[PDB]
Amino acid sequence: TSQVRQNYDQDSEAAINRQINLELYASYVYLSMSYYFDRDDVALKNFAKYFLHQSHEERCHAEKLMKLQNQRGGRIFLQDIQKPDRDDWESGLNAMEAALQLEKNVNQSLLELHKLATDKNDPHLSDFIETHYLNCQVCAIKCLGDHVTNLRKMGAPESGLAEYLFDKHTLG
Amino acid sequence: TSQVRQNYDQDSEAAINRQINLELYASYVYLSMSYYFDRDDVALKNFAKYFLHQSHEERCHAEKLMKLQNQRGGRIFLQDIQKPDRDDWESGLNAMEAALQLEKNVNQSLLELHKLATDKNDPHLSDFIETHYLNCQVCAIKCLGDHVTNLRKMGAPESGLAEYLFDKHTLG
Amino acid sequence: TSQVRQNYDQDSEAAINRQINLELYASYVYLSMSYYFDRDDVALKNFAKYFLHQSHEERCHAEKLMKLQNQRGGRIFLQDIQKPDRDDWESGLNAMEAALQLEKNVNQSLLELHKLATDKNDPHLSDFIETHYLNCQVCAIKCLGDHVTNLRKMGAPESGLAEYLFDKHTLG
Amino acid sequence: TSQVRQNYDQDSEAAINRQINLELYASYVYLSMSYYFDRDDVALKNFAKYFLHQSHEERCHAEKLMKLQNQRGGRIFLQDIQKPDRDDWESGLNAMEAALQLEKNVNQSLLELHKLATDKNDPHLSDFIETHYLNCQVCAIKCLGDHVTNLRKMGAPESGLAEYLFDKHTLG
Amino acid sequence: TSQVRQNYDQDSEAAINRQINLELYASYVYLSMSYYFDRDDVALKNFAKYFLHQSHEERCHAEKLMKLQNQRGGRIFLQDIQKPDRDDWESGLNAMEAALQLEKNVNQSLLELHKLATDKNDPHLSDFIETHYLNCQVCAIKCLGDHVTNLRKMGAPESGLAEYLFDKHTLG
Amino acid sequence: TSQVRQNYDQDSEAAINRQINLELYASYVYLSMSYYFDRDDVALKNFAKYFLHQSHEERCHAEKLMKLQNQRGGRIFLQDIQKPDRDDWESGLNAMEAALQLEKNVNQSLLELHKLATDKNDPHLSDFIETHYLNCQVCAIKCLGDHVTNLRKMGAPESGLAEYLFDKHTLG
Ligand SMILES: [Au+]
Ligand SMILES: [Au+]
Ligand SMILES: [Au+]
Ligand SMILES: [Au+]
Ligand SMILES: [Au+]
Ligand SMILES: [Au+]
Ligand SMILES: [Au+]
Ligand SMILES: [Au+]
Ligand SMILES: [Au+]
Ligand SMILES: [Au+]
Ligand SMILES: [Au+]
Ligand SMILES: [Au+]
Ligand SMILES: [Au+]
Ligand SMILES: [Au+]
Ligand SMILES: [Au+]
Ligand SMILES: [Au+]
Ligand SMILES: [Au+]
Ligand SMILES: [Au+]
Ligand SMILES: [Au+]
Ligand SMILES: [Ca+2]
Ligand SMILES: [Ca+2]
Ligand SMILES: [Ca+2]
Ligand SMILES: [Ca+2]
Ligand SMILES: [Ca+2]
Ligand SMILES: [Ca+2]
Ligand SMILES: [Ca+2]
Ligand SMILES: [Ca+2]
Repeated sequence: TSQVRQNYDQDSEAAINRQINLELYASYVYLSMSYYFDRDDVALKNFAKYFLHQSHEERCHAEKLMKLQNQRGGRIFLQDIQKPDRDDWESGLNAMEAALQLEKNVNQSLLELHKLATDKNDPHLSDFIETHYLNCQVCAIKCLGDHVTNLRKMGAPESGLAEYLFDKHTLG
Repeated sequence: TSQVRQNYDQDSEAAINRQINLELYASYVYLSMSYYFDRDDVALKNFAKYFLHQSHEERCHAEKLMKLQNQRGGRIFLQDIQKPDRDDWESGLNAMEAALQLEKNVNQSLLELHKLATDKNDPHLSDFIETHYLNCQVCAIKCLGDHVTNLRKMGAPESGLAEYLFDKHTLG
Repeated sequence: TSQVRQNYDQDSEAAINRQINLELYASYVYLSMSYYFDRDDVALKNFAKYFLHQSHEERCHAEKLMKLQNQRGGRIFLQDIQKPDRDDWESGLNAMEAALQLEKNVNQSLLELHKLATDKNDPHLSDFIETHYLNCQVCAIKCLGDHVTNLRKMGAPESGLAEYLFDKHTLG
Repeated sequence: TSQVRQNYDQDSEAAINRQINLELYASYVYLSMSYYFDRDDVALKNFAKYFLHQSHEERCHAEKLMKLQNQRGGRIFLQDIQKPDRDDWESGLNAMEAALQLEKNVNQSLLELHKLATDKNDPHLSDFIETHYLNCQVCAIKCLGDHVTNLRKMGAPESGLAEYLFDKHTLG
Repeated sequence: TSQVRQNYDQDSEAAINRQINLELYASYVYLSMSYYFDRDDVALKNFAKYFLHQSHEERCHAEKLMKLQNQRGGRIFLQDIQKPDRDDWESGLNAMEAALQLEKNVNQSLLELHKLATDKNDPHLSDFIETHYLNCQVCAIKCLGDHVTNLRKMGAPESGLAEYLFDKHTLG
Repeated sequence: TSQVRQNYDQDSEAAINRQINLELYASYVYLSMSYYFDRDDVALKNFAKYFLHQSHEERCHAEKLMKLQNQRGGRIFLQDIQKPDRDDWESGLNAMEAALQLEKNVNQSLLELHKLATDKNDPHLSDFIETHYLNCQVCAIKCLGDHVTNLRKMGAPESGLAEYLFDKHTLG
């Protein structure tokens, strides 16, 4: 037992480990999407660039969760990082739609983690999530929601013109 | 025989001369395309400007090959520079498609030159190509590939709107 | 078949995919080591910081290989990213020793990739490796070799004083 | 017929095309001379550099004539660009003498073009030549004339000392 | 066996040692030439200065080869450094001619080293030579070639005026 | 006989030649030591760096002696430069001890040269040594003496910790 451990529940420790892997997967997903848009047959450079940043974000979000485990005397147990669902993501709209769902899945998971923190009576972990995850997940979700909304009304994905202009004007 | 000659094969010398002319032709082709887009009935100023730079590039690439012949004690033999295939290049998409093919033809030629350099056991010429040609030909090819990909999905060439917006947003 | 493909062998494409995953694994390994040294019972902040940079490096090295696949008309196929061997890395010396071996394994793999590139007669891929991987792998290996050499002669790992001072004076 | 055409005679259009090719040839000639002086057995770096600029000049002079065709609704028809007369230009004096003659030949041609412009009653083309060609051709000719005059009186071409010092003091 | 050794052939190690000594000898040769031109009966200060830099260059080129041995786990074995052929180098032309030959001898040796690297299948050593030696040896050789060409045509070495002016205008 | 010779004794000339070679040998020795500390199994970067400067110093000290020969109308006769005694220098302490001895040997030689200068009644050569050699040799010797003194009292060479810390704190 860590000399620094205090009010940290075995279950929390395991959940944090669980989340650390979830965040890393969401990083792999975005990285994958990114390089999809880098293909000579796809060629949206700002979509590519956008998702590459989303990738850095989720990865950074995970390392912060690794620091948190260490801070509270827990122990990091890493798991295999599961390849994403698809290799070809079809279109800009179809990836933004996949991203939204992903973000809502990671968000769901974070909310679970919050209830657990509360049930175990753990304020430090509860505010840590509130402050550093839940708030920035609502943002991400509205961002993607908006993009999906613009791309649709623009005639996507049946209109490579829509995706092209979007790429330029909104993701530029 | 040049006082500076060393490990330079007669065949290489001839191939370099062969390539020096190929690179100059690709310069004439681009120059031609450029001024095609400068016509009052075509009027894409950034397509024009783009191809004019491609022209300067291929020309510079050739003079570098002339310096290489001199460096290694070879002897430059210039040949007539053959007018290009067409005078009217139809559209932005249709020129970008012609450019891609040209780039792949010059690339083919450079690869030939590399095998020959290797067969004659000539490391200085082999890395010279690797470093100063082959690498920058892969780039050019993906660039053009991307442009062809964007123009198509944009509704080109049946849509002068596609070409116009492309000219502005991507070639600007 | 990609409009940009030229001289790219099916086998190479598959090997690049193979290497892209190897480089990502070496990133996960380092990330893991890093946060090992961030534990309250380990507490070497510069060892932690060092390995975190090694992690960013290998990851960057992989994304560059993903750009290469796209550049040459290949197709990126991602695989699961395998959790590392250990969770507890014992000591500074013992991780530096594990790192050296890892680096030599990735190096081995890169050399394999070079022979294959050559056999398929692929100069662009051959110099790409020479220039962007093999050279920087020799460096990394001597770096780690040196660290292992200093830590040993310092009385590590039986002497937490050695590791501590090293952390400060050499990794600071 | 171009929407912009006005007072432009079929004959003029053809002559401009004729001149566009003449100017490009004079560019190839100079480029050739340049790299002659870059040979290890010749080695006059400023003669080389001088003629390379003359090359850029004539090329620029031609592209300006291509813009002129487009401006007035004409149509550019490119022809093969004829390799120069010689491969070995003998000496500094002997190239400067060949250059003078070339310049006088291109000048002759421009004067022809001026009479034709006048006969067809075409003031815009007449001043275009006066302003952008004829004036700068008189200059070039006196420049070369002077060089030939200095090199001779210096003991050239029988005196590699003359050519060497000239290269340094006048072309430096 | 070095903890860092990988794909490094015994023969290569020995050749590198062989080259390390060759490069150092070429340094001694130049140093010798330099101070020849510093003699009150010779008195060409820029020839002296020129060869002193050539000396620093070859020496630096050797220490880089010593770093390479260490990098790859080889072992440096130094040999006696053989005094040069002559003490009196006669003239500027006659030293530049001796230098050219030396450069071509060292170049020959480097090429040998490249074939060996290739035969042993050693890409890291092969590009190391390509990048850091072969390329910069072609340059040096054309430089010297040019100097020999200028000095001859200037009336050297029968004309101390030629050597004097050269010293000033070209080596200054 | 040199037009500049005055009061310069045949014996002095020969001794200067003798010293020019001694100084160059001491340069080779240090260079050798330097790269000993660059080995992956040794790995003291500041010891390496230190001795590399000592190498530049002794070399510079020799070229100054070559200028002196020329200044006084003597004639430089170079001899083979003898490889050093050892290839493996064991430790930091053991090299610093070898360096001290070397410095005292070169110092001995310089003192011999001073007596000879005096006996031949040669004030210019006597002060040249006093000013540019003897004074800076006393310094070097106390420097090395001190290093040997610190390394010993630090527990060297039985304590790689001593050498490591020394390398950092004193040679850094
Ligand atoms: Au980012
Ligand atoms: Au909750
Ligand atoms: Au956040
Ligand atoms: Au340009
Ligand atoms: Au090849
Ligand atoms: Au290039
Ligand atoms: Au980093
Ligand atoms: Au290979
Ligand atoms: Au790298
Ligand atoms: Au110019
Ligand atoms: Au006229
Ligand atoms: Au002009
Ligand atoms: Au220098
Ligand atoms: Au070779
Ligand atoms: Au170099
Ligand atoms: Au002069
Ligand atoms: Au130094
Ligand atoms: Au004395
Ligand atoms: Au001194
Ligand atoms: Ca799976
Ligand atoms: Ca034709
Ligand atoms: Ca597993
Ligand atoms: Ca290479
Ligand atoms: Ca012809
Ligand atoms: Ca000898
Ligand atoms: Ca010996
Ligand atoms: Ca005194």
